[PDB]
Amino acid sequence: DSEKLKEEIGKELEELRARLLPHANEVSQKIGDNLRELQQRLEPYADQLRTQVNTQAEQLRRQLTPYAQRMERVLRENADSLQASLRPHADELKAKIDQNVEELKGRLTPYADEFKVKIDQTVEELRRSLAPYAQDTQEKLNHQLEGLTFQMKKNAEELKARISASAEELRQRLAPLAEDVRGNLRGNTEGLQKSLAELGGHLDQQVEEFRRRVEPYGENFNKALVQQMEQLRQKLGPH
Amino acid sequence: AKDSEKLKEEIGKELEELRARLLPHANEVSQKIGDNLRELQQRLEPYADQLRTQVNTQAEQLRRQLTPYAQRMERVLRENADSLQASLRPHADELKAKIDQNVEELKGRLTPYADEFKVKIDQTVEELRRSLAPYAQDTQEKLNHQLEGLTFQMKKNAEELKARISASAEELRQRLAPLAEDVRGNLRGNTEGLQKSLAELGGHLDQQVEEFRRRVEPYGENFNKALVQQMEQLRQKLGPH
Repeated sequence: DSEKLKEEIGKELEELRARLLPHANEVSQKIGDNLRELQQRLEPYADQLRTQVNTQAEQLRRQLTPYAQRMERVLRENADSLQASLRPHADELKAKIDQNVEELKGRLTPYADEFKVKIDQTVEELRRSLAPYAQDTQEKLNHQLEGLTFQMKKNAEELKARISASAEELRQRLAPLAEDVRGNLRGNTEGLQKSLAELGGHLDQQVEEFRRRVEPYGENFNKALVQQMEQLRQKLGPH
Repeated sequence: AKDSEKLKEEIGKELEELRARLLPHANEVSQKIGDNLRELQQRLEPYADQLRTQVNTQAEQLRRQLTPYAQRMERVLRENADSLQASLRPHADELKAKIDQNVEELKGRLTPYADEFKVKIDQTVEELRRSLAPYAQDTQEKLNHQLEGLTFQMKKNAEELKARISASAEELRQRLAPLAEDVRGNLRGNTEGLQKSLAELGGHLDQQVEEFRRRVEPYGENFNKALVQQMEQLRQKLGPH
């Protein structure tokens, strides 16, 4: 089948060779000549195929390379544009932390001041109710009551000071969170996103620390003033 | 030591004197102080209560005022990511399209050479037949058949060259297309990410194009070699030994 149709090729070639046998040298020479002519004919095309491989591969690069170049440029321009768009909001956050901590402070300190008013009102009434019992030694009564007014008001001033010092600690704890976000405008989008996704949580933790610390103050000082007045009652009253 | 007791008795010396004056009324005075202490509590209470409330209300207001900044910055960041994706997508789509279009242009400019080899084979074999015919008289049919067989074997090598050029242009296409696909997949949701694929893109295109160029460059000479060996085989078979 397949082996027989290979023998036929050999057989026929052997027969052609047998016919050409008396001219084997001439025939070998004519084949050698045609082989050189083949090489000469194929040569410019074999050479140009190699050149065209290099020319085409080069053309394909010159055509495709501008796309990566254009996309690299869009990416850089965008990163600049993003930074320019984000910076104003990052500066406004930093500014609002400071402005809102002062507003918080300013809405809390009036209470400490109002305590000073209620101390004055109460001591003046105490003086009026104690005056009939010390009509000749009113100087001593006044001095002792002025002394009490001072001691009581010093507690109201301490409340105001502790509120202010705690609002300031809150400011010094919130400001770095705004700096961290601002520092990440320069750098990776992931770093910026992590600081932005975590910002709210970190603000809460710090605000909660302030609220936890300042919340007891009002009741604490109310009891302090009461102790002061109760101390006077026990000192001046019966044994 | 123990002189704190001495110091404590010096400070309240005037208070001891005020007490000595109030002594006959100690009960009345204690009562009037107790009354004022209740009035004090009553007066301080709403402010002490409101201070506690306001601490909570203000701390909450600070939180609500600062939160929109992280929210606005997240919005600027997403609007930008949308804008970047919309700016990059046209170029990303055009790169994908040009890879395919330019690989076909490349293929179509290289295959004509293998076809031209088929022309040069025909010309050469026809000349070989003309130069061998005087020696094979009454045997032209054996000569022609053997030369047709040689023409076929030689042209099958030219057709293999055309096939290898096409298969290599296709390997180049299958190596360049994923680079465009990878970029096209990183346009949004991954920036670390897209920044890496974009910065590396040009370099990766070059490496693949160079691999094609390096593989296909020897082909022409290799095939030329093969045709020569075929004609040399005929010379050795038909010649003296």
